[PDB]
Amino acid sequence: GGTLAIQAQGDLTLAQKKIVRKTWHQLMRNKTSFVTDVFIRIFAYDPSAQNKFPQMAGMSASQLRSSRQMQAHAIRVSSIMSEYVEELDSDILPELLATLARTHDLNKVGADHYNLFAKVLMEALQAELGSDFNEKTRDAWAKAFSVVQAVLLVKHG
Ligand code: HEM
Repeated sequence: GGTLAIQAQGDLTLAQKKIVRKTWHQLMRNKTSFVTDVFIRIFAYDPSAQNKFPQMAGMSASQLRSSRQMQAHAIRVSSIMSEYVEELDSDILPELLATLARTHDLNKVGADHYNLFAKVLMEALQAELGSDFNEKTRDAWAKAFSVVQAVLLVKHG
């Protein structure tokens, strides 16, 4: 696999950068439990995604929302996300995603879990922005999702 491996150079055009940080912060700011609520949706649409987290597999949304493991996974998504959104520096991505990638591959979380995540956050963004989710917003975000997508999973040993 791993065509072109790691390179990336100057990733997104500045206008895409301006709009992906602004919107991530709009959402983070205005919707307090945003990231957990994204996970609580993924599990509705894809019940096996619940199963990759063995212990909580089989719980209802209300006792899903108060799980030490759910909350801790969610703020960890939250911090990797805010770390990148700070500068959208394409190549501090390699060390950021490095352990994530290994533990995800160990619990068999892959490509259709990342895809799903992207769909559900895309949705959240649109519920937030309204009619002013005018397509630069969608493109910049997909491009961001591609930069990130490009260098994910396994070389786990
Ligand atoms: C952009 C999305 C995501 C990010 C950045 C992310 C990040 C992380 C992080 C920080 C870890 C732990 C790494 C460590 O211990 O050093 C982790 C673990 C885990 N995550 Fe994710 N996650 C994401 C998406 C998902 C999705 C969508 C699933 C499953 C449908 C998932 C399932 C798990 C599982 C099962 C663990 C368990 C603990 C472990 O073995 O480390 N994650 N994730």
